[PDB]
Amino acid sequence: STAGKVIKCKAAVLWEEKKPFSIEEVEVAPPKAHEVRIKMVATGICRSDDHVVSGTLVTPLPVIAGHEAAGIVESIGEGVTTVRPGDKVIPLFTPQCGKCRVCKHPEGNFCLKNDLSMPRGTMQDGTSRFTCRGKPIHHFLGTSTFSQYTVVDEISVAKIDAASPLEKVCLIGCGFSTGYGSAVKVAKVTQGSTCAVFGLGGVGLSVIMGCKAAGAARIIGVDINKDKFAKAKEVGATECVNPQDYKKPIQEVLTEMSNGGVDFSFEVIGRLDTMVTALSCCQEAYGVSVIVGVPPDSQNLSMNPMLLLSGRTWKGAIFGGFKSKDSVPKLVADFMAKKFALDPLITHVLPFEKINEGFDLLRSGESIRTILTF
Amino acid sequence: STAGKVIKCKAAVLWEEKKPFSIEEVEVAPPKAHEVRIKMVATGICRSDDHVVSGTLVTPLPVIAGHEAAGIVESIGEGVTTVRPGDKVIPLFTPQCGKCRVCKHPEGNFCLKNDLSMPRGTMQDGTSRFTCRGKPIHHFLGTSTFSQYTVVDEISVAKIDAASPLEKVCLIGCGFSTGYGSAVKVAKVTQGSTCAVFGLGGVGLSVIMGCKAAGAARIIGVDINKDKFAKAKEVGATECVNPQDYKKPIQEVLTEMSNGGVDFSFEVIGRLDTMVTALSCCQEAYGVSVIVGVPPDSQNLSMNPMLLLSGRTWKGAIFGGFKSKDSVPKLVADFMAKKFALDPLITHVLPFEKINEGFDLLRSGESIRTILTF
Ligand SMILES: NC(=O)C1=CN([C@@H]2O[C@H](COP(=O)(O)OP(=O)(O)OC[C@H]3O[C@@H](n4cnc5c(N)ncnc54)[C@H](O)[C@@H]3O)[C@@H](O)[C@H]2O)C=CC1
Ligand SMILES: NC(=O)C1=CN([C@@H]2O[C@H](COP(=O)(O)OP(=O)(O)OC[C@H]3O[C@@H](n4cnc5c(N)ncnc54)[C@H](O)[C@@H]3O)[C@@H](O)[C@H]2O)C=CC1
Ligand SMILES: Cc1ccc(CO)cc1
Ligand SMILES: Cc1ccc(CO)cc1
Ligand SMILES: [Zn+2]
Ligand SMILES: [Zn+2]
Ligand SMILES: [Zn+2]
Ligand SMILES: [Zn+2]
Repeated sequence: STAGKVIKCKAAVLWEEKKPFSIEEVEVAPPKAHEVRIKMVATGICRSDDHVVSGTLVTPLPVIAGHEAAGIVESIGEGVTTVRPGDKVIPLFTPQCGKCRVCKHPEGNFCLKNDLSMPRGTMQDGTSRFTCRGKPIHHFLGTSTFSQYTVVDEISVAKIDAASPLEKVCLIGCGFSTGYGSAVKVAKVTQGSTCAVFGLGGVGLSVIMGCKAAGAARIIGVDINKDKFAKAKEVGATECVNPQDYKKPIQEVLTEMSNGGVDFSFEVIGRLDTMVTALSCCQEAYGVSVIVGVPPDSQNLSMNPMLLLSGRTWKGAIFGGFKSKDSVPKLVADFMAKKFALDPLITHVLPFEKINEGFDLLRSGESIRTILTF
Repeated sequence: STAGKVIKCKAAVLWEEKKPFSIEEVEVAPPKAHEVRIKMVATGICRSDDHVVSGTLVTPLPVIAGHEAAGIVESIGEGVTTVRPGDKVIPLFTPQCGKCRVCKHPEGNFCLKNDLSMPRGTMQDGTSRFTCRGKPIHHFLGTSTFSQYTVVDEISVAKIDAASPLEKVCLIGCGFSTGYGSAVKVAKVTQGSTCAVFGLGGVGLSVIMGCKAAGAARIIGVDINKDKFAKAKEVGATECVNPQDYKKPIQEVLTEMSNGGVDFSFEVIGRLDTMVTALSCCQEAYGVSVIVGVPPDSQNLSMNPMLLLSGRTWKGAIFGGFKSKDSVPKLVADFMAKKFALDPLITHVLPFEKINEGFDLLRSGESIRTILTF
């Protein structure tokens, strides 16, 4: 009944940095060729959405943010082949065009059609499908999931299991798949190893889950907020350390605890200092350190390259290293088969209209993931 | 006949930074338990020896430098089981104790008994075997090969093929093995890949040899000294570029030449700027960059961690990642079986007492490796 029509709906518009979202009426254009219009069912609040509000992550404003979500296809544009109206879908903040040199590489997942390197905040055709107060509103990572309806390019959506519980599997759209893959795919954590995970929010907890699945013997969670430790242990942390409790720098503490450095370290915060600390705490000859945290816009870190010359490996990754459109349906199939759990990441559930309370819960330290329901 | 006796011989002593080597009469103590005294046959001049003169590489002075060598065991201390008098041997500037967590790890080669991380310039027991007019002279990297005789710890020497030509296989003690391993073991260059090699000295030429052996399709050599290009192309470079020829940064030139970044890059100079340039020029989703060059003492580089979050891998290694005592004999056996060539690296052969002429040749840019012969 809305097919081929402009939809008027509620969305959370960010007009300026460091301001609350404005819940207001937007107009959502119908999909053009190779585009898909999705009725949102559930969206998580990721720290990367908050980085947009803070200006730590730069993307054009005004914007509809939100990138961790699940919904049901309302309609398809001409030429769409991979989803149909009524399908359950997760939007892909990292697309999979299937055509570019990265998509064709066996170990690449950062498709060259992404809007993350040089954000334009548009559809692939350089235009917006959102109007508010008669003005065009930017898209966010090709997703924009803080709206009752969104329009995505076909390369930025995956069809999932028709019986999927969308109020859980939204997390497969970002935080779970990012942390889990950071361990199983990017670091390739080995059986019997010692891991260190810096940051025990939803992504860091998912890194722990992946380290445990990979059979790590020791998983040391590190967080300045000791209220994060109990859940970190529930999902597999063998020990938790608060840097604030020690006189020595934490890389020194972790190097001692692991009898000369950890096998695998993960930076899951987004601070330059912890990126260098996490590198430093992995064993100097054969340690691996993964950057998962999104750093503050345009800022460089400083480091001593003797950290690498001894033998360390340093790497980072988007979305866990997963090829998004191949991986997300498989991840949902595994979730349905109970190969991993998402409920440990969900601490709060709120209606969409309470999005600003959801951001307050994240900022205060109280939540892991809040799931917003439409 | 000299077993158990002090040996009076000539060595090249570095008394002061930025001064010529001084040929001195030194006394070489007989080897103590688990020590081996070696008569030198040939030693290469590596840019790392020059980094001691320049103060780039800090080690206690006065010192007998030299680390890339081959010779014949003159005598063994109590308990030595791995070499006998008369054996051909290569000193190992990276030891292999076989007992530390690194030596037991399948990948690691930076044995914890090394004198590279915080140089002391001694034997394992904390003393020196060298005196000059009553004054103790420091060891360098547990090798000290700029001497007619040296004493090394048993963990810092490998027995090699009795038939091997010492005037060639001395390069297995450092520059050949470093560059070749960096490519074949550390980076794991793949068939049909595009590689970029920064620095076309003996170590960079050995990285090109390794890239070619691994079946790279394109090997781009980068050097500010265009006299290095002919020999780079002889050992497998498909193209050479001089950053001084271009009115834009070489990382942009190489990204354009490689249609959006190279598979594998190697920094084989020892400059912080080229370390970052080399990382940048590898493809942002799946590229790998290896630091080989020794950085200037205590200096940090600056870099944008978004270079790694996209998917790059950054690593470094000592001695090409080879477990020294295991690998050296097998590299020499491979040379004897014509699996690789060393003559392309050797531009000059001088007697030992002409060491300062050999360093002048390196500094002028004329030579790749000068071999000093005894
Ligand atoms: N690479 C990617 O594809 C993805 C990256 N990210 C990023 O991952 C990071 C984590 O995201 P969430 O888990 O949602 O965030 P979060 O804010 O829930 O978790 C971060 C944790 O770090 C802790 N923390 C803050 N400063 C600390 C310090 N100095 N030392 C130790 N712990 C510290 C906090 O107390 C918090 O528990 C963020 O930077 C986010 O932007 C999120 C998902 C995808
Ligand atoms: N990681 C390890 O185990 C080892 C490290 N090293 C290091 O590897 C490096 C190379 O050693 P060699 O091959 O013996 O030295 P080399 O001096 O023969 O070769 C270096 C080359 O870099 C080029 N160069 C200098 N500045 C440049 C610039 N700005 N841009 C591009 N090219 C530049 C020079 O013209 C020269 O050909 C040194 O830093 C040495 O200390 C050497 C062997 C062991
Ligand atoms: C660079 C970057 C931006 C946003 C996200 C989504 O969490 C990931 C990575
Ligand atoms: C750090 C370092 C010092 C010396 C050598 C020998 O070429 C390699 C690496
Ligand atoms: Zn693609
Ligand atoms: Zn996210
Ligand atoms: Zn060397
Ligand atoms: Zn060892």
